[PDB]
Amino acid sequence: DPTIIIPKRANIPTNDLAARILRDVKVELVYNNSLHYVKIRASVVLDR
Amino acid sequence: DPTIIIPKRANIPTNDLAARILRDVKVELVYNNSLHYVKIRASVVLDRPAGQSTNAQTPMSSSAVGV
Repeated sequence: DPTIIIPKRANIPTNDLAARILRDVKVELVYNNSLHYVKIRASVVLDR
Repeated sequence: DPTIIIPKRANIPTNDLAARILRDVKVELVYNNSLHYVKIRASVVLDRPAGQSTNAQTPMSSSAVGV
């Protein structure tokens, strides 16, 4: 599942507040991979 | 407090008794003054003022060295 995290006012350095900038927001994603190759393997064993 | 002073018969000149007039009654008062002008010194803080002094003693009202 995607996740999102935001910093609270108690962590923003006073330098940013003077410049009015919010940084360090983070997001997470996972990509859906396609298929490119397939390799079968088998063995015809006979009962005894 | 307002004061009122009245003289004494022994302190009145003989001339005034003939004229039948009293003098030298004195009164004092204090007036109360209204307000006409006012001044203000506002201030504005922009971001996170620095931490204040941690002193927790009663402020001494005078310097020890005066002699």
